[PDB]
Amino acid sequence: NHNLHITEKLEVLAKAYSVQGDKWRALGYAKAINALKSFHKPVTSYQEACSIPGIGKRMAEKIIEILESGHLRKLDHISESVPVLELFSNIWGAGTKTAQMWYQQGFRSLEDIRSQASLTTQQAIGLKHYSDFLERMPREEATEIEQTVQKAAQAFNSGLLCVACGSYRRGKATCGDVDVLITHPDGRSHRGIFSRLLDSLRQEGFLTDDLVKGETKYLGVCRLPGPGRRHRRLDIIVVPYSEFACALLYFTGSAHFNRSMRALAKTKGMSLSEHALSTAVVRNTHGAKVGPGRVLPTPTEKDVFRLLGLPYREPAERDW
DNA sequence: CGGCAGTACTG
DNA sequence: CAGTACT
DNA sequence: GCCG
Ligand SMILES: [Mg+2]
Ligand code: NA
Ligand code: NA
Ligand code: NA
Ligand code: NA
Repeated sequence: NHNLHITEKLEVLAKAYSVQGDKWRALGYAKAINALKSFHKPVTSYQEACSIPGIGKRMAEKIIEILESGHLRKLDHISESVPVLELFSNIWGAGTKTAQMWYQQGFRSLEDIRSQASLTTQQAIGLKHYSDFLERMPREEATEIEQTVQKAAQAFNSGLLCVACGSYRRGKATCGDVDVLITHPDGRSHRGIFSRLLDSLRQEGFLTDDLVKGETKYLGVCRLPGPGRRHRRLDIIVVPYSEFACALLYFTGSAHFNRSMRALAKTKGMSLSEHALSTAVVRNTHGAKVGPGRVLPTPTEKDVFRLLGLPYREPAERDW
């Protein structure tokens, strides 16, 4: 990154807007920051600033203040609440609205939350694992977790296919969590497996707590056996084989990659989700779907790219 | 002016 | 529903 | 915040 001296300070403002609930402005900042992180050359002129897609006048104005002054004055006026709101919204299950409410109620520390806050079931689990859930794990450990799930799944039905997606499949050296996709080529045998699979994973103590237990998605907490192990977040999704490619594409991400691909699909009169790529999507002036299109056949990830007019990108080059 | 991705889950 | 979360 |  040729512009750390710029993006480092912009990340601070971005985070501030984010934890305070100003999501669209934070989005703008996030996008400008990626753009600036990707520019070969350091940004040396306002005129060059506006050159970058994702940098407007307001953003160029700021980047010149830093290159001239070495600082950004707006940093000095960020509300004193922001570190506390960040502290609180790093509890899994608590977002900006809950953090703001706890702040308004006078809470300032996790000890305050522990002793005085009303916590949802999910938030109590998040609090219990506060430090662990902020740690990334070695990808070698994500491998062990994926293998644990696969062996438990295969025990019931040999034919079940299990794949660790997310940052793991994008090849990263560390992973925030483990994202396992499960399906079955027969197109039928995936149904109703969660009961048995999850019960199997609790049997000898691997699954330690459940956060979400839906018909298609599980989000929870696991810990491998032995000493020196931390609790890790584990997501599992079970999908029909006909949706495998789009589920794989969604679950591999990155998030910003997914949002860019879906935005592209919308421009082309199409819609892309975890379930399918659809064409002839009828929308309103609000950008929202009011009429459903036709599902297009997408046997492989490459097919999704092709139908969108894009060259195929391996998971490693989706790390946006 | 107004979208900024599209979806699942919780209570 | 609003909130939070997933990529 | 940015952009069509
Ligand atoms: Mg992940
Ligand atoms: Na620009
Ligand atoms: Na949170
Ligand atoms: Na009190
Ligand atoms: Na995940």
